[PDB]
Amino acid sequence: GPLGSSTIEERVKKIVAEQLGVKEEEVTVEKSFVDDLGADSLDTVELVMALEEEFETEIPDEEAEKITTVQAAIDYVKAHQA
Repeated sequence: GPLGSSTIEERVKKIVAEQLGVKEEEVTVEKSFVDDLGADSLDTVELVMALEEEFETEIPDEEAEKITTVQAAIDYVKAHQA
């Protein structure tokens, strides 16, 4: 966002864009990491870790299995903040 302001949504979308090597603009909330954004097994392992670091949160491996979309990653991060 302007002058370094950024929402949880924008921060998830930037981390996903960086990790999966796609335009921030192709990272919409409806997107599947695997089916839409071409994440392989290693991409997903590293993406979990990049989200954990950005948001200073622990995503347990079995929660991480269910986070199949950009929307789920936003809702998980928002829930472990509020």
